[PDB]
Amino acid sequence: RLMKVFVTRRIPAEGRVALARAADCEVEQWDSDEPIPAKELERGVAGAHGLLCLLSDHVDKRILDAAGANLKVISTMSVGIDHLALDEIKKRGIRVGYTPDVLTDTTAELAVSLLLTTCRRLPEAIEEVKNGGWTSWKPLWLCGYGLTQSTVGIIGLGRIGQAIARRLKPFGVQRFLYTGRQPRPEEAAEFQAEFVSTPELAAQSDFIVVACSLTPATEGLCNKDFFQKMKETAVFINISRGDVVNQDDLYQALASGKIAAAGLDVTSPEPLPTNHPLLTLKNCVILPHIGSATHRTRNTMSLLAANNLLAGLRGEPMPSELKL
Amino acid sequence: LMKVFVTRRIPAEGRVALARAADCEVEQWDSDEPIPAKELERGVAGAHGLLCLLSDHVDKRILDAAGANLKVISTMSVGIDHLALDEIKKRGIRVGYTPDVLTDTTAELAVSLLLTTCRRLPEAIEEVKNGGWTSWKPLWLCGYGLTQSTVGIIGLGRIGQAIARRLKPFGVQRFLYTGRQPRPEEAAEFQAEFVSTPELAAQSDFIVVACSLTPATEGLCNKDFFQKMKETAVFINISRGDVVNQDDLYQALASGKIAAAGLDVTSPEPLPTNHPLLTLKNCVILPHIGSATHRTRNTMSLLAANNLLAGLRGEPMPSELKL
Ligand SMILES: NC(=O)C1=CN([C@@H]2O[C@H](COP(=O)(O)OP(=O)(O)OC[C@H]3O[C@@H](n4cnc5c(N)ncnc54)[C@H](OP(=O)(O)O)[C@@H]3O)[C@@H](O)[C@H]2O)C=CC1
Ligand SMILES: NC(=O)C1=CN([C@@H]2O[C@H](COP(=O)(O)OP(=O)(O)OC[C@H]3O[C@@H](n4cnc5c(N)ncnc54)[C@H](OP(=O)(O)O)[C@@H]3O)[C@@H](O)[C@H]2O)C=CC1
Repeated sequence: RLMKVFVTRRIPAEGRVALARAADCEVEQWDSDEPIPAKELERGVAGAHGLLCLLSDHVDKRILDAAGANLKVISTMSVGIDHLALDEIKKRGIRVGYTPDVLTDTTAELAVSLLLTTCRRLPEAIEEVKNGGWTSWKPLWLCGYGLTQSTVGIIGLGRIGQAIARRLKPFGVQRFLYTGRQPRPEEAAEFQAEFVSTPELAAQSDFIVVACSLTPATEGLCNKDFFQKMKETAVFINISRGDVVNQDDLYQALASGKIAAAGLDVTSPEPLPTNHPLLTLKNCVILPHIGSATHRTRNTMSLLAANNLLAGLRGEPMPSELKL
Repeated sequence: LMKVFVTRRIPAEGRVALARAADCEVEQWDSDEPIPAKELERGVAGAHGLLCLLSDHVDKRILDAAGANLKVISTMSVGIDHLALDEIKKRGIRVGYTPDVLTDTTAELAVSLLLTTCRRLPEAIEEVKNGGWTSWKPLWLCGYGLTQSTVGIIGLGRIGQAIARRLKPFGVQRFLYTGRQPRPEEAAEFQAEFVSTPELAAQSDFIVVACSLTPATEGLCNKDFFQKMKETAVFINISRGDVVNQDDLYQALASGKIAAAGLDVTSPEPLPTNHPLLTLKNCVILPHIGSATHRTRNTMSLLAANNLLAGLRGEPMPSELKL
């Protein structure tokens, strides 16, 4: 009576071993580092009891139907959940596992890394070395934007947004602002952060860091209108989802001098075509969605995803279940 | 009128200070490019005051060029290893430099570099532009975290302290440091342990060098340093080029003896574009941009000018170097 499990990719070893040991399961896997096409996904999920997927696998009505009534648990190796058809998943009584907390510190780290390479202009500095542009120490050359006495606006002061604030505080940040559905005064206290409106966040911040979820509410949030309320000297950082940022409005505002610079960990689509105008701008840094990328973290998420699925398979509590 | 030579275009505020001085005759190297030693010797002849950069070589020949008039040298920098201090002392010439005003900015850059290096941002940046990016991937571009790490700081001075303070909320579990002498009061903020240099290499997951360049720091970071470091560790230098044995570093990185290196300084500066370290994907090199924010740089310009003026008029200087 072996439950079928499908894994949509080669995952870190700790998660792969935990599945392999599950003697009540047979594990079928997409043996590749490359994304599984949708029709190969539809083929592999057929009659699966459990699905172990990733943030870039689109788990829509099409693949839930391809799977049929066997499917009881979908374990995603990510904290983001927007790639999942939650309404349809709910309707069918299927359990969801995801990976919060476990990747928080690492992602916060990556966000501050990105904010700092962008704000201190490291990539064009690097290139001035390689291309022969460097001729000496120069007093007014490659001057960037410093965090001392600065105001930091965070859109979405969740666990990752809190961990980012905590990492920027010792940099001499004067004032923390934040935006969202409701205040979090218990959370914000640590930073003496102020709850403000989006327009006030834009007008007042030297640094804007977006660390919210993708919802209907957050889709297209940072558009022309937003970059226009921003300071000309401000730096814009997005580590959330690509669809939060209008990329045409971003390019324009970067190209026209409406903001100083931006660093993106996330894009629309992913990958961004090497062709994209964003990639031609020297005041734009784009990273390939590496927020949670250290082995230890990815090992930890992989094991968490495994254990979510196995418990979900056995009718047990999950280490980290997403409810309803 | 006291004669002044300025070896470069300095940021406005400081240049303004010098243009508003009625007691002074100011000559500038009117350029963003460094002064030939030959032009510097001509430039400084007769000068009472020299306002100079960390990259000008103020040796015997330039002091002798300048002559007995020379009363103040004011450098737009904190480092002083480009001044022949022994000769300056004995000639009784006063020195100005720029401590403190650049401490926060430089620490900021050093953590910038450590993070760009250890989270592999360059490699990442180019996987994007060169079409290597194909999806999100669980085992790809994984770097080295600060959580539960050991950071060794070589030189827990002003900047080394501002560095550790910025590193602490990243979850560092342990700070070690070394130097000539412990600094117990300053060490305490980080609970840092003073250890030898071999022990600091052996234990540290991340190594930051924020020391001054002296005869005893010179070539400190060499083959045997790199040999005792963890094969997983990351090496950052923001001090001076000459603290590092560059060949040993190249050798170490190319053979996997350490994980990677971020450098804000090299030997010589600029590093030639075909140099061996520029062929390694695990080596990040920045063009000595530690103090590069406009606001820090103007404050430096203004300091360097006021230190000069004050010396020229026999007054106490905002920041004099004690010789
Ligand atoms: N770059 C990377 O590799 C990674 C990226 N991420 C992304 O970042 C997100 C971080 O989530 P995490 O902190 O773990 O969990 P959280 O749910 O706590 O973070 C989401 C935040 O978004 C806020 N938010 C929701 N709607 C809005 C809105 N309309 N305007 C402003 N803020 C809003 C929420 O606050 P409120 O409800 O009060 O509005 C909350 O603070 C993930 O959902 C994921 O998409 C996560 C991990 C790694
Ligand atoms: N990349 C850049 O733009 C910048 C580079 N610099 C460089 O950084 C240096 C530090 O400046 P700052 O902190 O303001 O000056 P400090 O005078 O405070 O010097 C810092 C440290 O050098 C240390 N030192 C001397 N010898 C050794 C050694 N044997 N081993 C370990 N440490 C040693 C001192 O420690 P101890 O006496 O106990 O040995 C002190 O901790 C400057 O001298 C300059 O060369 C500075 C600013 C910007």
